[PDB]
Amino acid sequence: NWEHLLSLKRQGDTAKRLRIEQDDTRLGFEVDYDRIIFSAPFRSLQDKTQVITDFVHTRLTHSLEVSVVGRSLGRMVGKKLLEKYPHLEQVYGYKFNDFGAIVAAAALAHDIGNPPFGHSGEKAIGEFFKNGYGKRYKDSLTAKEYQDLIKFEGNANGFKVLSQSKPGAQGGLRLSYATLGAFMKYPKESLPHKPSDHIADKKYGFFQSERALFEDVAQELGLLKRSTTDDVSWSRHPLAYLVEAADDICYTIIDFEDGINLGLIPEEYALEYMVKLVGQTIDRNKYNALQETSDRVSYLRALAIGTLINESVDTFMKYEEEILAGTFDQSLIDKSNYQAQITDIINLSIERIYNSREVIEKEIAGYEILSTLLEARCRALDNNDTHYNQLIQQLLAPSLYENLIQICAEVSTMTDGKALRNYKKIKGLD
Amino acid sequence: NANWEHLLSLKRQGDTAKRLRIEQDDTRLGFEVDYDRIIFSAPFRSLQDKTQVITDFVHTRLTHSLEVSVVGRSLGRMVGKKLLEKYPHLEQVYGYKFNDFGAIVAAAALAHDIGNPPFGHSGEKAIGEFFKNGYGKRYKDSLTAKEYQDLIKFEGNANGFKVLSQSKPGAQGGLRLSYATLGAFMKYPKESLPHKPSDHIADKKYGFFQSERALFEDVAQELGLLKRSTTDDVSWSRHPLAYLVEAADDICYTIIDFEDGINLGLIPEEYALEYMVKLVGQTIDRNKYNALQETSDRVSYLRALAIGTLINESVDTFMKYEEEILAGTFDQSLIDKSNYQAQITDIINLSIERIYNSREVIEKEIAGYEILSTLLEARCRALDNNDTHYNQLIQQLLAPSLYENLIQICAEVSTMTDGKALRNYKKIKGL
Ligand SMILES: [Mn+2]
Ligand SMILES: [Mn+2]
Repeated sequence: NWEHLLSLKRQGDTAKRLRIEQDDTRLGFEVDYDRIIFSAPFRSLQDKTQVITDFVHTRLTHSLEVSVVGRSLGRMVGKKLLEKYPHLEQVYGYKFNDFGAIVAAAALAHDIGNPPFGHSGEKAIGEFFKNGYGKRYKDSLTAKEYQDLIKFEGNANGFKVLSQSKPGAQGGLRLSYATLGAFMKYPKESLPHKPSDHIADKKYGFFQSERALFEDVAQELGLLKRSTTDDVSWSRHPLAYLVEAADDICYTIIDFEDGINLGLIPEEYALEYMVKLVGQTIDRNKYNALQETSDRVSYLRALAIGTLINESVDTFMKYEEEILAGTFDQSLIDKSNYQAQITDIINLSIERIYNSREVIEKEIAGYEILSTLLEARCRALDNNDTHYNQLIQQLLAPSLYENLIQICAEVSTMTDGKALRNYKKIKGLD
Repeated sequence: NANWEHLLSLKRQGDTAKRLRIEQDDTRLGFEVDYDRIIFSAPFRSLQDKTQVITDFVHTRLTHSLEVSVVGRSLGRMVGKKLLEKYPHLEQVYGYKFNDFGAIVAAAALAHDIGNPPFGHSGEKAIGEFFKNGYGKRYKDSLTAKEYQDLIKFEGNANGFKVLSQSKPGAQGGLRLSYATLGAFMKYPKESLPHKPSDHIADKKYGFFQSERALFEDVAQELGLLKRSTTDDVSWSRHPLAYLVEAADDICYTIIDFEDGINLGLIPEEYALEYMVKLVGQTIDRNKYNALQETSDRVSYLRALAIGTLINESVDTFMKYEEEILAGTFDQSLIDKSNYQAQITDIINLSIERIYNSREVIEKEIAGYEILSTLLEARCRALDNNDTHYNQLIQQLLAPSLYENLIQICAEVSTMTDGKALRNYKKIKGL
């Protein structure tokens, strides 16, 4: 039921929270958004770079733009869901802005747990425990606990960041269970690894240390079981599809916009790649009167995102029943009529942005930086008596699995600067 | 009308007797020795640390000068062989050989950038701006109209001529290049005034400072260059070989600026074949081109071919208008008559839009104005009050007739490496 998928429950609650009795000015889904804005992990995205270190393409702005596109998807789908299921409003008190707030909040947080240097940074963490120093702990861990480490996922670390208990602060940000369900693109544990080619099975979404929490979330939401073994898996909260579409749309279109502004993509290619996405709404005469490259391409970007938002709303509603029953197999953007153009855009970005010498140089440097910090923390964990390892603990961080996963969580959330600075000190270089 | 027997003079400054070509040792031929004198000279060596517009560390003025001198040697060899067919007595009676023309063009071309200030034509303009509106405006009423014009329109070509010929104690005549080489060096045989008397390319700039006028008068008289004016404002018709030095330079900066910009990313690689297909298609091996897997290899194949095409045509243009050049009645450059002027123009235009107006280049030239002004001001203030403790410090640091002093300060600031210039500038400024 959509009634259960829209849970306002917060972790530790002993009583049901009913939608009809909420204060409109203090609606739990919108409180969630505010809690994220003011959280220290979201603020740290100011000093985190998406791919190009130009200092004006942060992960903060990306997260903001994804949440704006999310609220728009949530509002429009919300309005149509309330027309399809009128009891949801007339009896339970839901409003279309509710679905915008849930999608907006989970999208705002989607990037929050990811390590620096993108996918290279996840792979360096994993390689540290698969083949580097962290190999030694394998025999002291369960198969799923070790799999958390060798296949470290920033999505799962995001879930940990949002919900981690600390003294005086149990339950992290304590977001609504609907918001956490809309956050979880991959509602499975680290094993079994990729049991199918379903998008929800391409990674996993929570570490073992958050397993008990997501169990409580999935039971409250009423997510459909995808496993009846001790390897737990569930079908995605419907709104998670909208969070994913917001991110899909922004990375595809805005990465391209960035590449052109940066010079990595010749501006001559702008209209060729965008014409199908914008061709019926573009005011060509206004496009030609624009005098700056950055204005022409942001005009194209707004047209394309508009096109892809309207279509994604319509794809969600064409497949809503399948999504509610956990039988939908793809992403919304996979069903797009512009799939081929989207793929050409993404491939051009891989060729001209992600495989440029500057980006490659950053990732190679990232591997050493993270590998160094992980070894410094893990040796300090093994022999915490020596003077050097007392110092290492005071500089970076003032059960074995709980310890190792916390070290990954902490190295992962370090800003680009502090990582490079602490790495520089450990290696002596300035 | 000029005579090829006098235009090929082996005279060096101060010579008391004539140098006949027949009497030369071919192992120590005057024109070839000119090339070595340049290679080994301090001003040429300093081009190692003098960057062009782009500072990739592998785009130097030494490489440009080298490649211009190579293309120049080819131009002069091929024209030289055709000139000896037309005028056989030059070999039968005077003993000239076609490699002589190759050597003259090659030595003049090699030296053509030797006197330019750093930072391009922006460097020249920073110096002029200094004397036109900066601290150096104060000298206007103590200089002649033409001494002041030398300064406010300071010209790297004219500074070049000074570098090659400047007398010093124990070194009369500078490098003492052959007069034929000095004649081919001089793309603009005129004084600083009058400014742009005509639209001829030879009238666009000027070629020698007042301090060097008497010197070029000697060169022009010996070569027998044709007097283009006798109004007390001296100018001559260009030595014919000067058109080839110019053509070699024109060819290289047109094609190799394009290549460089493609390699640096500033010009999409697609434009390479698009602007160059007319210039290469009669000579390109398509099979070879489509096998080359690296962009740098493809565009340098195209560049080698485009340059070959333009050398061959430039030789033809010279030989066609040879009699008009000898009469001083040829009004254009060799490249202005090329049948690829449409293609050359589009190349030059794209290079300007994507390279010369790129943000990196604009930035380097703006900082150059500040670096050159600061050095010129420290030098001129030290000249004006040599008595203060500071100006005596400045004198020990930067340099251990009023017009001669000012032009020498200009020559010295202009010939500084980018390293010494920036380091000395930073020192003056406390950085
Ligand atoms: Mn994202
Ligand atoms: Mn040149």
